[PDB]
Amino acid sequence: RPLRLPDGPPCSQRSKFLLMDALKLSIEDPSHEGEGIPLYDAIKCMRTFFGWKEPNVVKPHEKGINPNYLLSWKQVLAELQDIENEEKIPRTKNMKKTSQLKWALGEELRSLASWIQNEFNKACELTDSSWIELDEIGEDAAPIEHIASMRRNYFTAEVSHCRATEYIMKGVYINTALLNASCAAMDDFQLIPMISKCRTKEGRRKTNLYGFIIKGRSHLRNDTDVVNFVSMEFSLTDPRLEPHKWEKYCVLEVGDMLLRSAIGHVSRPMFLYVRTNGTSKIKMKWGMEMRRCLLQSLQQIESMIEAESSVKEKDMTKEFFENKSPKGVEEGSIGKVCRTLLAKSVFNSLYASPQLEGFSAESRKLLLIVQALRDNLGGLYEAIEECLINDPWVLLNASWFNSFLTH
Ligand SMILES: Clc1ccc(-c2cn[nH]c2)s1
Repeated sequence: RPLRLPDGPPCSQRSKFLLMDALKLSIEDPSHEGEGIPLYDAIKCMRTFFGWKEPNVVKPHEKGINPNYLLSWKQVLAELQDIENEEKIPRTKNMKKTSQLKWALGEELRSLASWIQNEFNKACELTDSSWIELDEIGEDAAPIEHIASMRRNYFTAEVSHCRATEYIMKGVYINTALLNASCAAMDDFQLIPMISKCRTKEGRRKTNLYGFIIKGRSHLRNDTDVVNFVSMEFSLTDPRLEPHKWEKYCVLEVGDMLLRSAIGHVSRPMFLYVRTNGTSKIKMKWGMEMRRCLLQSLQQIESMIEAESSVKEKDMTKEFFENKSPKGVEEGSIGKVCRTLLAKSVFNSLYASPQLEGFSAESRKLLLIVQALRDNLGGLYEAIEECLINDPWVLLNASWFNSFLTH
């Protein structure tokens, strides 16, 4: 019996920041006065783009006050325009407590949609930039063994350029900046750039601006206290193609960007995805630990190599990673196995939820029972299917589980 997935309107994006739809304004090998101060980097990234235009709503938020989102973006541009006149650019920028920001900061079954599988496919892909250093992975006090080192070097070469690794580092930066601001500027509506850093194929260091968040008041006495925030994120994705994906956003058109393409230079609109959101201390601490996704999925790989080494009474690291008993790789390559394991780990983090917890545990129990039944030939379903409500990541993993059943 396959799991019964819920009927209803398509599910919508619920991640803390854009994934496949993000857009970056970037600067190469930066060397301005104050390189490495987020606000300074953001302004320089902002100053590389000249296609800004009078913004307007193109996909209104059905349940929100759309003029306040518009006003909120215009305030960001205006207050950055002010900073450009203050001869000493401040280290941080606290927004005026305008009515639009006071509103935005707080003073149902859903069916599976195709976009979540597309997000996952996108997370498995390679990018043309590296997002981590060679020795990023691991925490060991002592120097590591030769074998462990070999395994780490092989794995890193496969995932350093991976999109899921960008999501890790993007998530790590934004959660660190937000948690630090929640502490250092409790009463301020601080402007917090969304930044990442990477190294191009040619070795050039590069700094990336995805957009901005503004945080609300944050007197976070405990781990579950919530700080509100507004996110404002660049994108080339036209929201009118998949509006169900964007139920929680107000989307603006804010510029036009000139692009290289397969058909030569082309001009495409630049959008700004705006929503209100919230997070807590404990979620921000987990966001800061997303590099553990790299360690956890390496350990799944090492688990596999250690099994092959136990059978062949010999270390199989080179044989495993160079693909040289197994006669192929189901995902196509060892590299794609690494990136797929990583993407599952990262999405478990980006889409963490009680629904995911229940589905994970309960579907595992049903798995083993189905395996043992195969190899040798209700109730648990209620536990599994009770978790299938509206979360895109859970619904996709259920769709995946159902394929595992037909085969
Ligand atoms: Cl930094 C900034 C770069 C561009 C800005 C702008 C755009 N429209 N009005 C002001 S502020």
